Amino acid sequence: MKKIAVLTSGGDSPGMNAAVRAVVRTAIYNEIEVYGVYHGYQGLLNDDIHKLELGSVGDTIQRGGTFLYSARCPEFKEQEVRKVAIENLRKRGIEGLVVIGGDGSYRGAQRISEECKEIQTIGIPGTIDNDINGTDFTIGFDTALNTIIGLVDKIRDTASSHARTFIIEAMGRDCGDLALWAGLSVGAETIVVPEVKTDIKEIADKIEQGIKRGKKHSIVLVAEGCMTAQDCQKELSQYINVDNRVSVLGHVQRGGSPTGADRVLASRLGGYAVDLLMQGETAKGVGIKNNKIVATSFDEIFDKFDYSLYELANKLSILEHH
Amino acid sequence: MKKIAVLTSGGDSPGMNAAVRAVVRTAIYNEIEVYGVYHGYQGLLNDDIHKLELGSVGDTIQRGGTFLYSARCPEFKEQEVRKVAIENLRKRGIEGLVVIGGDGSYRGAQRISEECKEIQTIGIPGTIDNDINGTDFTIGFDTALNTIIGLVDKIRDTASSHARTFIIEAMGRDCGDLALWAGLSVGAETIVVPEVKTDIKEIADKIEQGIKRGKKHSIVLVAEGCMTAQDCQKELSQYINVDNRVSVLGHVQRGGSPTGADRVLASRLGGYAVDLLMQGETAKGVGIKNNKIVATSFDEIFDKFDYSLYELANKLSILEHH
Ligand SMILES: O=P(O)(O)OC[C@H]1O[C@](O)(CO)[C@@H](O)[C@@H]1O
Ligand SMILES: O=P(O)(O)OC[C@H]1O[C@](O)(CO)[C@@H](O)[C@@H]1O
Repeated sequence: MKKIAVLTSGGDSPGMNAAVRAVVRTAIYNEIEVYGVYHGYQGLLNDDIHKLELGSVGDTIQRGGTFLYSARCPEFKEQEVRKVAIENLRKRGIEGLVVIGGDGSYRGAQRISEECKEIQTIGIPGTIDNDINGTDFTIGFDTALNTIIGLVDKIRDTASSHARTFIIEAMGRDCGDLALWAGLSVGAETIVVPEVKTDIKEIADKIEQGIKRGKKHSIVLVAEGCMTAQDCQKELSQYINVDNRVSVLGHVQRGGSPTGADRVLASRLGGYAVDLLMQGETAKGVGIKNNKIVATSFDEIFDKFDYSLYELANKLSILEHH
Repeated sequence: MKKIAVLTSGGDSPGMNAAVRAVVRTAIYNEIEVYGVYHGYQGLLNDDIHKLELGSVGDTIQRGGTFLYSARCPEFKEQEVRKVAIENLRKRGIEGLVVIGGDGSYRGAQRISEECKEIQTIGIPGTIDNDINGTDFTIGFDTALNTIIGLVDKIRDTASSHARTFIIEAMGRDCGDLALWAGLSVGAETIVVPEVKTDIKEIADKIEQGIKRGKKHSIVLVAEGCMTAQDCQKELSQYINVDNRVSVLGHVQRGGSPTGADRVLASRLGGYAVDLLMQGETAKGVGIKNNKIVATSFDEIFDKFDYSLYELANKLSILEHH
């Protein structure tokens, strides 16, 4: 294991730079040469592959985004395209590849380990959405959670001034974790998530009852994987007329300096990926499960919602009580 | 279990209000009357005990500090003093007491459960220092971690401009967790913690070697439980002369709006404390252990440092490499 490469694929998340930094610094500590692959899997195809030195990752732990960049590569599904990637790695004597990203990213890394005997691959879970198996939390979730909390805490100021209900759309793709964690954190009176049956009438009834009880406005926090905020607004309006606004938080949730949890998790996972490569392992995604750093085969990963936490959030809502 | 009381004791931490809110809202959800005790155990003695309603905890989840206040009560060590406290609870028909704070707080709650058959007690771990058993993380740690990261990220700007080394003192009482997590997070080149043998000469040697290698300045992050920053500075100066400054971060680390991790953990623990009281349990501190919500007897609590994480942080330091 003398030479490794690292790339970031899929949507960027805060903490991906800390993960790259830990792969780089851990590899160099162990006298392994490290190559950066730029623009994700597109980099493998275009041969945008460059040796990194210790200084290449200075001034990065605190930075959001990915300094390696990410670009989509749907053509990686063709075995002939993959052969070109493999040869661009093998031309340089690369023996291990670390991929930081989501499921897609892991599928490419699974193909590479299957199609090149001489390359081991390891995946590190990077996404704001918390939707990757093999880990309880993904790199970027904590940061995005705190981004949403900050934004909604601001919205709450204006909601309170005007007794204005807000219907706020959070990211998460098909996962409700961001909406659940953030909604509990901001005291959202209603949280709409794809993992729970949607009953707009019920939500309207709760809101109307609140008003009867002198709760004049509320926050509805809506996971995009369920519906759009604008759809929620339209559906509610069938049942009740309240003074409301829609907010779509958008790509702000993807950015920013990573929190401590993300910088530490990213660092732990990046160093462990390098350790796994040295130990001769392949085709595994790393993670933290029950507060332990673990590795899971891509098979088992491919082949989480905390209903108890959702129950709690509802108990804490004054609308559940009214 | 018809009537419960709640108090905050020991140093305040961000998230204590979210914990009080969850105890209040969970109790009222279960048709239990809740009483706030103000100024910690002093409140029990002065009978500063007032019924809370649902609205008493509005506008609190996001707020730092404790709205119940905290005040020291070393006289609680006298059994005659404790009898007055118990009677102020029993006069009102209180059957359960939730204490949010540290070890001290838990010692009082242990005495109360021993000395009053009719009162069950449960402790919730609230401290920035992460130094309470029965939990992997305390309420406030995540917030304080992110406070330190923000402060040191700023210091790093000025350090970089001037090639100035900073020796920064973090809180934590006798626990190095804050310094470790924050130090890894900011790329501190040296972290000084009470759990590891202190070798100032060694640290000086690493710094001097860095300079030889063109690393002109660094950050030393020092847990107060080891030594003061000013002591570290003085001891280093025996061995090397560098252009340096000392920063003591201080009580800023205690304040601020809690992060999502703290608001969610506080909420989970507050609701679980109420559940334990309903279930007939006593003399237990709650926590999260291996990502599961648990309860531990005060005995077992009274009767954690991640050396692997420390090892990683050192591997990531360019000074460890130079
Ligand atoms: O960056 P894009 O292509 O707009 O995709 C948006 C999606 O990406 C994510 O931000 C990250 O996977 C999702 O939360 C969101 O559904
Ligand atoms: O608030 P005080 O009495 O100055 O005590 C400071 C101590 O309290 C804590 O802030 C919280 O326990 C410690 O980190 C610190 O050593």
